[PDB]
Amino acid sequence: LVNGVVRLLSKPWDTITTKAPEPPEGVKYVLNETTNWLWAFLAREKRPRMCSREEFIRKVNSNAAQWRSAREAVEDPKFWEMVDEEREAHLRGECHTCRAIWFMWLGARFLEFEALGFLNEDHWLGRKNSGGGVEGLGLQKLGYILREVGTRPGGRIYADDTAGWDTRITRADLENEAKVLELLDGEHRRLARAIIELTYRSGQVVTYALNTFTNLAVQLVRMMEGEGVIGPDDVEKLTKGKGPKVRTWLSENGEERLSRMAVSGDDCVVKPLDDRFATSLHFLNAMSKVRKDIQEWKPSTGWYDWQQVPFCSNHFTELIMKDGRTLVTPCRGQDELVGRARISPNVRDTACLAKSYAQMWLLLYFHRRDLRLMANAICSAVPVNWVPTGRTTWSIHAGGEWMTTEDMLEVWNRVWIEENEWMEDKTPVEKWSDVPYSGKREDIWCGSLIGTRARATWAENIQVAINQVRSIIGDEKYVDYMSSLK
Ligand SMILES: [Ca+2]
Ligand SMILES: [Zn+2]
Ligand SMILES: [Zn+2]
Repeated sequence: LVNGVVRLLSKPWDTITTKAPEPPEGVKYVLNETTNWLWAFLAREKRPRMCSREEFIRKVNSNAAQWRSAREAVEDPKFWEMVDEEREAHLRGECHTCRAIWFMWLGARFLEFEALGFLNEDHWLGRKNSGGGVEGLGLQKLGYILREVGTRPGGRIYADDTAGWDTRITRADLENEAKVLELLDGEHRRLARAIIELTYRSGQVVTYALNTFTNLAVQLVRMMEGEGVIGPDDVEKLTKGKGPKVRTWLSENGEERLSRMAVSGDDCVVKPLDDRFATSLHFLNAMSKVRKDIQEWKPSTGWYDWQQVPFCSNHFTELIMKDGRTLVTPCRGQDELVGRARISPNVRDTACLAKSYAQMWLLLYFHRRDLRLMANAICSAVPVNWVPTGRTTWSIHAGGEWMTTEDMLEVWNRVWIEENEWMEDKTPVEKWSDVPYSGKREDIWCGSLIGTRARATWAENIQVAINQVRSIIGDEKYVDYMSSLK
């Protein structure tokens, strides 16, 4: 279905549209070392813990992306009676779950959160703990990280994708992930072991942590090869004496090297010491981590400008505000931005989903002329008192600040200035007119319709369109935000 709100307020946009082989002995050895070093590094400060039923109820109630039959199920105590029976089933080491098909699916989601949730809840893949990870950072934060990684001297910036990542995960990758168990004791260990020994037959949040983990490991190996610690001769069997060299390199260099990566699941950006990384393909290919859209043995190509590197479906740009201060903001093609908002998965939400998109754009894509205007139109056409609901966060696991009834300039201020640790001057912005746009020709390159007549005619007749949507949804309180523009 189409969102009839995002649709009607965008007239100009109407007429647009059996593998992974197990690794060889040498590759298996270096990956073992690497993943041993990396678990130890991730465990150096934090202590694993079990997550409570109270934390789960709380994580279900908040914006976690039939989200609400889960909220009803949790308040049902007969759900927890079942969870108690299956938890007991698997402190033994047995498992048979994982109208009551909904309890069984959700229960499994709790048991897994209880046993392995600490990874995400205590931010084991947050940048501070993992060096190369970015867990918990929204799109306001990521481009600043790309600009740090990009700041490190060396080669080009590489951002290669694995071709179908999830199908390239090997039993060796699974074994290295399962070393988390060694970190745990007692009841926790047994509960986690029941979870893990289920893959062998997660849980998108556990999956994300484990994907990030493994990709971090993969990138460290590729870097090791790039730097000539290992090579083509070590693939089948590691040459004598190189074992200790690999451990020494992990030990003295692992942490600096991690700070030259931004890794989010299967997505990564690496700035190596030099461009030997481009031909460093022997361990990568032997790990089954074959790059997407390029012949197996053809050197990688990277970027010079951190501002054109794609990461998490976006590139990132420096923006200079009227007061001379510089933001770093996400940007992506605008057709895909509107296209997604036009998609509906009930008039209340759709209107409430349309409003989350709008408010998302005002937070993240305010620098795009058409999205600022289109966002204010939506916010003008949807009742002020309607809470934004629905999914707008698409496969990035952090964000959601736009899911408020609070004034969006207030939240813009809190995220871009107050809570921006790359904003030295904390003086607030008082008007939307002082919140910067892209350059005009940049806006156009990323799909702006500005300068065309189809959008000329929408921009000037916008109030007619807003009024039309006010009619359909009906007799409600509406505020006019169109005067924040100009
Ligand atoms: Ca990528
Ligand atoms: Zn079970
Ligand atoms: Zn752009």
